[PDB]
Amino acid sequence: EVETFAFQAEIAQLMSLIINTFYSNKEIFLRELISNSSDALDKIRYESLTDPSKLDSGKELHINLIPNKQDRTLTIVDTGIGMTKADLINNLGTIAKSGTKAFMEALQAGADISMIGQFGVGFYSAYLVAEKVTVITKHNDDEQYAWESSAGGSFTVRTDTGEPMGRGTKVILHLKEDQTEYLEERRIKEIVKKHSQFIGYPITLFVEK
Ligand SMILES: O=C(c1ccc(O)cc1)N1CCOCC1
Ligand SMILES: [Mg+2]
Repeated sequence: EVETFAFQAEIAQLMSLIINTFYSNKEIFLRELISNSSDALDKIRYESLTDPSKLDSGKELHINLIPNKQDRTLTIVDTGIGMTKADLINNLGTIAKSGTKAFMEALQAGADISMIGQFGVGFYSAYLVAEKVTVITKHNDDEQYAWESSAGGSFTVRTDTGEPMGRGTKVILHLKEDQTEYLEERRIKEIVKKHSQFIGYPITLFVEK
């Protein structure tokens, strides 16, 4: 049971702009994804302060970065609050329509693609490096879903029967052939140190055999 959905026109436009604009500073995608993860983790931590049972789906609050050169994927896993199916369909928890309007106006006026996170649509910077993005997520109030999109104006949602996550969000970046630098340990470490120094959760970079 796979459901296919059209992006809102303004979100298809943002994705196209991201894909088609010449812009060399692509490494900011990782900062934006880690930032989203940090915000998701903040959310569950806040809930947990008045209801400890909120962490029954897992107490550890962290971010893992998992490169796989065989599959040409980079995976960003967090144990944050996760997303319900509704929030996944509603632009992965963002106010993407108004965010994209503001970002576009900022760009027309001299901002650049690196400032995307100030407009609350940083998720979509994944498409600077990924030909396809898969998002697996689990929220305490819903089941585990997989969202997926190779852009082109549509995404799919299905119940995920894969490995259960407990709680949180996993973003799997199926990288463009020319973007495999972001599987290399030294490159990922450099990006993290440069851009994510003040993220208040452990970020563990996995190594490959
Ligand atoms: O799970 C996520 C999430 C995590 C990481 C991403 O890259 C995108 C969404 N979110 C739900 C809580 O509100 C923030 C978004
Ligand atoms: Mg913020």
